[PDB]
Amino acid sequence: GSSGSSGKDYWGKFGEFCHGCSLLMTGPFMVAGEFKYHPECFACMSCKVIIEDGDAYALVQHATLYCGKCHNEVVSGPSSG
Ligand SMILES: [Zn+2]
Ligand SMILES: [Zn+2]
Repeated sequence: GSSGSSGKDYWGKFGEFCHGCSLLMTGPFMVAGEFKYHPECFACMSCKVIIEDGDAYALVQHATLYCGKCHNEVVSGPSSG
C-alpha cells in the first residue's frame, strides 16, 4: 500500500483555512470545537460521513469529532456497562 501527500503553507496566516487541509477558503464554512473547516471537511472521523448545518455532531475531550448516532458508544448513557 502507498501514500504520501503534502503542501501546507507555514507562512500566510491572515485569512481562514480548513484545519484539515490548510487551504484557504472563501465561501461558506462551519464552526465547532473552536476550529474552522471547509463545509465538505466536517465529518465523523471513523465513518467519513459529511455533517451539514443542522446534523448532530459530537466532540471529544481530545482533537477528535464524531456523529451523534455513533458517539453514543463513547458515552453509553442509557446502556449498562
Ligand atoms: Zn478541506
Ligand atoms: Zn458515524
